[PDB]
Amino acid sequence: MPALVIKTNAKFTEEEKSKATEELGNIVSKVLGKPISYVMVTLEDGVAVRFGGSDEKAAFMSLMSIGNRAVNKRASAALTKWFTDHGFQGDRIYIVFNPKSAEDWGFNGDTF
Amino acid sequence: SMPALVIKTNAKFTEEEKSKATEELGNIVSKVLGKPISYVMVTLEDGVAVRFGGSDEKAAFMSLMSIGGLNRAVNKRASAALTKWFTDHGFQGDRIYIVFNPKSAEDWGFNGDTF
Amino acid sequence: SMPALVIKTNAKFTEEEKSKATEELGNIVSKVLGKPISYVMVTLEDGVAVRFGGSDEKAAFMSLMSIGGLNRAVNKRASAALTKWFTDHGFQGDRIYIVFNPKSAEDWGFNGDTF
Repeated sequence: MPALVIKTNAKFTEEEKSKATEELGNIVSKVLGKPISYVMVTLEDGVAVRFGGSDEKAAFMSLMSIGNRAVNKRASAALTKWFTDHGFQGDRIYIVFNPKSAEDWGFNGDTF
Repeated sequence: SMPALVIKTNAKFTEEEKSKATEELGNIVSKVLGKPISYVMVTLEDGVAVRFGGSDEKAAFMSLMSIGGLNRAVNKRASAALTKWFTDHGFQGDRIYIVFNPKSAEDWGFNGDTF
Repeated sequence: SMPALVIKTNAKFTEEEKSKATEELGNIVSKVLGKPISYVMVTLEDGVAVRFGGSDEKAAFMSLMSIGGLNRAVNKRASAALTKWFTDHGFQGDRIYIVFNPKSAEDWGFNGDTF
């Protein structure tokens, strides 16, 4: 099951945040080959961000999935496109990939 | 060697409710991990936009980091005890997400020094 | 080789204090890590419920991610330099908790591409 954690200094409305987690979650499902059921998306807006010395609009992202280099390039491009289509500049978008193991994952009070 | 629990959720808590939660969740981590009750760092972020399984219904994402001390047996006990806290406080156990991140001694800092 | 610093704290900052803080803390990361400020990313979330050592007194949790470039030798200088900022800005040094998490080149993304 993949997880996407997003921090940004942009301010979103509740409607914008709800739509965003839906669209970004659907992007993760398509690129990663998992059903939408397994996708967890977290969005924290209005956090103080400084990237390259500037506090201009920016976004930081971490993607955790239970089990590569090929997919990460594809994931990087698809997630960035959403932000560039919503007022962001592609050089202010930052993604970190952290794949994890089954025993290090919990759900419904049990591991895998 | 103090473990850390980082919690993000879309539920809305009052200030008193957040205060009780960090104490209770922290005490749970300490008991299961065999660490003293005090020696535990807990972070709780409420009111964050969360979507799990397509739904933005009440959900919680958690990361538990400990320098070692996270084998498969302990993780199952911690997952169960933490989930019990959430199911006892209005959550559904299938909306609770836990990640375990074992780490190294040189990769952990406290009081300006690593271990 | 861009570094990333993620900060959670229960202290309350004005917008100006947060703005000064991301600049000062970022410059520290650039200094300790030997990288230019152009490649440095800093995120600061204040007013999060934090309990460290049983107390909800002012405390801070930090994660520092760098593509390699993190031996224990740097980790101690980074831990000390980062802690000094907090002890100089109203925090107690034994309430400051830092995680170092080096990641691999294939595990890092920017501008739609990995390294």
